Amino acid sequence: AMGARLITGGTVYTADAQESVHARGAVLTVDDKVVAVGPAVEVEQAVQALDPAVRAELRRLDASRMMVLPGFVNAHWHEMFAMGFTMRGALRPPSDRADQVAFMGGGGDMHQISATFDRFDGLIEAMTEDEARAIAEYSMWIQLRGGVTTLGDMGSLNRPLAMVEAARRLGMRFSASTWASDAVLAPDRSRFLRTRDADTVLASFEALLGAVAADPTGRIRCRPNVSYVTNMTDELARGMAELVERHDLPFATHVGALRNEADAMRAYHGETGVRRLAEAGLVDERLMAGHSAFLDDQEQKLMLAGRAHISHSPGKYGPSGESALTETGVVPALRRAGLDVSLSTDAAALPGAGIAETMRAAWQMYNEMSADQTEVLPTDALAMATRIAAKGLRWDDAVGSLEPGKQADLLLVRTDDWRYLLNPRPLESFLWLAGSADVDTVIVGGRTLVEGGRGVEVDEAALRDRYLQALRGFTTRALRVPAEAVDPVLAEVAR
Amino acid sequence: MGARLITGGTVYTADAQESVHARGAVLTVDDKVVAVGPAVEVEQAVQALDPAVRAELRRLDASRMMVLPGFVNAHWHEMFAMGFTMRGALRPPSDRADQVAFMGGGGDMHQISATFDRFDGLIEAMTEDEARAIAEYSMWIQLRGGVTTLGDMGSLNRPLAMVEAARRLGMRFSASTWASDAVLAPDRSRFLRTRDADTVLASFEALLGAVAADPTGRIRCRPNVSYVTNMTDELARGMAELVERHDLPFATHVGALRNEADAMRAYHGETGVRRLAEAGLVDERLMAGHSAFLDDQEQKLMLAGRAHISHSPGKYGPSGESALTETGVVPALRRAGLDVSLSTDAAALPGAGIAETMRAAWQMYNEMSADQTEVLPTDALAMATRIAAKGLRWDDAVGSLEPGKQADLLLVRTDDWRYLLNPRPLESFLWLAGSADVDTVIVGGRTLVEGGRGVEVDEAALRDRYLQALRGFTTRALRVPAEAVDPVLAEVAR
Ligand SMILES: [Zn+2]
Ligand SMILES: [Zn+2]
Repeated sequence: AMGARLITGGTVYTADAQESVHARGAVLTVDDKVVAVGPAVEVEQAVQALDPAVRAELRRLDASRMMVLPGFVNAHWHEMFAMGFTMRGALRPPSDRADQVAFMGGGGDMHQISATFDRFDGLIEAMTEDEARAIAEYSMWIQLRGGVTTLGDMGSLNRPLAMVEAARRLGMRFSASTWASDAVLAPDRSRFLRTRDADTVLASFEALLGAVAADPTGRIRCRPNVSYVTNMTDELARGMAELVERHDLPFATHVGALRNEADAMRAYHGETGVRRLAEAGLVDERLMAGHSAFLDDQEQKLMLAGRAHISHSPGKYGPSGESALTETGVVPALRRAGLDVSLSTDAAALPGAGIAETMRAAWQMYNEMSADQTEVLPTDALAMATRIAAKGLRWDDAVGSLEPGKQADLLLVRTDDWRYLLNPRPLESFLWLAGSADVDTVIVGGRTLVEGGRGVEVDEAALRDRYLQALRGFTTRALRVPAEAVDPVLAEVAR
Repeated sequence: MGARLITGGTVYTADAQESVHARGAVLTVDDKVVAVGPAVEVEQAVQALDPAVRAELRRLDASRMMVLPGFVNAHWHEMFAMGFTMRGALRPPSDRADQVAFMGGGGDMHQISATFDRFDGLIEAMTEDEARAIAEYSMWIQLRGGVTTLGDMGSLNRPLAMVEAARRLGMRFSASTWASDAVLAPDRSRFLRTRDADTVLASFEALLGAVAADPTGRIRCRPNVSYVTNMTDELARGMAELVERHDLPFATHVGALRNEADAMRAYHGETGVRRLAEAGLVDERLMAGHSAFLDDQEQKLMLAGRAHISHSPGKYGPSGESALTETGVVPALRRAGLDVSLSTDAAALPGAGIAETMRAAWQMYNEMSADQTEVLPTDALAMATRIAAKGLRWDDAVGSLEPGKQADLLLVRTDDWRYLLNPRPLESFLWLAGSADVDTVIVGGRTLVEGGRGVEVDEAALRDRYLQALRGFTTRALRVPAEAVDPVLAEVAR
C-alpha cells in the first residue's frame, strides 16, 4: 500500500504483550506498517506529527460501528479441496444415519492414515498446473474471507508453487511447504517401508526455498514440515534438523495426535514421536507440533525444556472422532506450565471451522475442563490465533499484533446489531454469536482485500467457477470418479 | 392463512427416522403441515387438495435454502433486566483482571443461594411496562435465532408480561413463576426457610388460571423450582401434588455444580436428586437442568424414572461450570437411553443461541468419546427440536415436520461458500453458521422473520423500549448511578 490511513472510533484489540484493548481506539498506518495505535486522541497527536504531504492524503476510515482485530494467523493448515468429492465430501448421502467411526476416529486407524499420507505425492503429480492454481486460489480465498491474513501450509495435496502464486495474487501472507513422507507402516510386512530417499525430499524443500527467495513482495516465506512421525525416518528427521539450522527456519510436524499413535510408533520405529524428534535435535524453539496431546511425562518435559510450540484445533476434533483435548488434558496443562499454544483450523476437503470458530471452541472447552472462566479469556483466544501463532510460525517480527513497526494486517467486524448491544467486550459477543462470515473488512500491508464481506481484489464468481471446473477435471481424470456421479452434484450448485 | 408450498431445498424433519429430503418440499394448510417429503411426492398432495385451497396456494422457492423444524429452547431464563449488573454493560473493555466468580471453580453455593432468594424482591420492583418491554426484546432475540417454542425455567420478570410478549411476537411460550423458599446462609448449619411453600404454589396457580382460557395454542405453563438448594421438602411435595392434579411437566436445576452435593448434605442432609425422588418428582414429567453431578444411585433413579436432562454445553466454559467433562455423566446417561435435549440457559446480555449449542454438543460429545457418530448433526437437531419438545410435553404439536404437527419451521440460505457442494447443509450450518444465519421463521404457517428481519415488529422500537425500561429499572431498582448508565446508552449506535 501507499499513503496514510487512520481507522478511528471502534474498540481496538491489539494482541500486544499486555493484551491491550482500546475502546474508542485508533490505528494509524503509513504504507504497509502500523505507526500508532491507542486511544483516538493519542493517535490523533501522531497524525499531527506526520510530514504535511502524508497528512494531506490521509484517508480516514470511520470504525465507530466496528471492532478492530489483528489479522488471524492460521499457522496449521492443509490445502485439501482437491478431495472435495472423495474425502468425507460431496458424494455422501444427505442422511448421516449410516455414518461409521473411520480414519482418525476411535483412537486412529494408523495403517490407513500412514498409507493415505504416503499416496499424496502421486495425487499431486496427477494434478494439472491450472487445477492446482484454481483449487489453491479458492481454498486460500476461503481462509482470507474468514479474516486469515497469514496462512501456514503444514503439508498440502497441491503444488507448492501453485499455492505461492495463489498467495501472491490474493494479496495475503503464506508460509509455503512441501509434502514430506519417506516411510509407510505396512502391517503385512511387520515393518515400515522406506518409500523415498530423505535427501530427495530435502532437495525438493531447498528448490521451494530458492523459488520463494525470488518473490519480492515480502508476503511469502517457507517452513519445512514432516507429514506425520509415522511416515518419517531417522534420516529425514536428522536432515530436517540440519536444514532448519543452516537456513534459520521454523519446523512443523504432526505428533502425539492419536491414542493409537504411541503403540504403532514403538512397534514400527521402536520409539514415540516426540522422543524421535528430540533424538534428531528437532524439539526446540523452532518446532510447531500439530495436536501434541498423547505425550507422557518425559515428552511433556522435553517440550517445556525445548520451549517448543503446540498448534491445537479444538474446533474440529469432535467431527473427526479425535480426542486430542479431553482424553489426556495435556495441551491445556502444558499451556498452564508456560508452553506457547496457538489455535489453528487444521483443514478438510470442504469448508469447515475457521479461526473465529476455533477461538470460540478454545474459550468454551478449556474453561469448562478447568471449571475456570479465566483459563482462556476472550483476549487469550485472540492472542492464540494472532501473536502466539505468529511466534510459532517465526513471523511475529512482522505480524500477529497491532503495534508500531508491525505490518498493517487487521480485520473490521460490524458491532452495531443485537448480538453486540450494550456489551463493552465486543470480542466476547463475537465468540458467542459470530464467525468467519461476520468478517467485514480485511487489510494486509495497508491494502483492503475484503470490504462489506466482499472480495475487492478478486472475481468471487470466477474463483468459485474455476474451482468447480478444476475439481471436476481432477475428480474424473485423477480420482477416476464417474462423470455420472459428479455432474448431478455440479448441476445443483446455485450460481 | 391458506395453503403454502415450500419446495426445492434440503428438508430436515427431525421425525422418528431423523428423515432428510434433498430437493424436498413442505406443504402447509393454515397452521399445520399436511405433506413433507420429496418435491414430486408433495406435488401429488397439492393436486389432492380441494380446488378452492389449490387456487389460492402460494409457492415459496426454497431451492437456495435448507428447511429445519423450529427450535424448541425448553430451558431459558429472561434475565435482560440485569444487563448493567450481571457480567454485563459496566465491565471494563479489558478482560485481564477477571476472577473466578459465582458458578465458577465448583460454585460459590452461599452466593448462588442468596442471589436466587433475592429474585422475588426484584420482580416486585419492576413496572408492568418495564417487564413487557424487557420480555419482548429478550424473547425477540430467541425468535430471531430460530426459537419458535420457548420454555421459561424461572425468570427475573413478571410471568404475565412474558405471556403478553409471546402473544404479541407470535411465538410459543411455556410460562413459569419464580420458586425459592429456602437459602443456604453461612452463619447457619441448616437451610433457612424464607417463604411458605403454599404462597409459592399459589403464585403458580394464579399463572395457570390466567393462561387456562388462552385459545391460540401458543401459551402453556410448567412449574419449576429455581434450584434444589432453595427448595424445602414442603415445596417439593407441593410441586409433586400440583403437577399430578393439573397433569403438567416439571423443571428444576439439579446436579449443576461440583460443590452442590456437599452444600446439599450440610444444609438439607440429602443431595438434590434423592430429595426430588423422595417427593415423587423423579419421573417422566421432570426436566432436570444440567444434571451432571449425580452419583451411581442418582443416575439409576433418573434412568428408572425415564426423566429428562436439558444440557447447555455452549455456555459452561464462559460461566466456569464443568457440567460436561468433569463427570461425563450426561453423555453416559444419553448412551444408556435417557432423553437429553439441548438448551441455551440464558444470560443478561445476548449469548449462545440453540444453533451455537447444537455446534457445541456436536464438537464436545464426539471429542470426549473419540466417536464422530455419538452425536450426528441430525442428533444435535433432534436434541434442539423433537427431544426438547418431549421434555416440555409439547411434542403433540411441535418439534418435527410431520403431517398433523404445527407448521413451525426455519429457512437458512445455503447458496454461499460455506455450503458449496456439501450434500449435508446442516453439517455446514454447525461448522460455519449461527443464530444470525436464520433467514425465515414460520410459526403456525405465519412468517414472523424474513431475510433475517422481523415481519410484524419494529426492531428499532423493540430495542429503544428495552433500553428505556432497562435505564429505569437499573437506576431505580438496582441503584446504579445515572452517571454510569447514560454514557453507555449515549454510545448505542441507533
Ligand atoms: Zn494438520
Ligand atoms: Zn437454567
